Amino acid sequence: PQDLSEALKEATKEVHTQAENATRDGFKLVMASLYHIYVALEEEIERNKESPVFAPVYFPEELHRKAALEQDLAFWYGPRWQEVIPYTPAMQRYVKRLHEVGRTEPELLVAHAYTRYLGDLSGGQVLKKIAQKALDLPSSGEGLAFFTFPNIASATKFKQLYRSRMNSLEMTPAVRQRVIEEAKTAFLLNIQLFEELQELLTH
Repeated sequence: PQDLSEALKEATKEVHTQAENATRDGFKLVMASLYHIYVALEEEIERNKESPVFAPVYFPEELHRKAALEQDLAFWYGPRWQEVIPYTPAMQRYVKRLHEVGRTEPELLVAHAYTRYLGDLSGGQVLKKIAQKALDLPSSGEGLAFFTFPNIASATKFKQLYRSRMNSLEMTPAVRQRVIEEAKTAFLLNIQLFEELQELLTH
């Protein structure tokens, strides 16, 4: 395909089927996981927000997710969530890779921003309404903030604008190859993450 956007989609297809291997305690694990991941991702994004290899996909208001995961994590783990939430080896690895890329090879940062943001944006509605029912919650209205990007009205419109920005990114054939491989790496990290949360909730 032409677009780096189209190339990413294709690559993340033959890899978007794996791991169909996997309750409350589980949702709380995926929420805590996502928090540690977004803290590192968003930290690295800020550090590289003005560089030409990332500036085009810098959308701070539309996509930041740390604050929402914070509201949610306060509801799931309580007022002292920051002390109690877990931080496992698989979470640690995703976080380190995130830091390595942001520090050493920022041109690949777009790979992780895409996997995370566009993945969570279009998959949310599904991953939400679904697991939530099997969750049964009160009438309070907290805990699911992560699934709503308030500053985005049209998911469809935003994705189009986001993909076009990725396509505006000036890169070479070689760099394009690492961006795609890096996208594949992010899927592995996510896959292994769920794998570890499984060998955890079943022991």
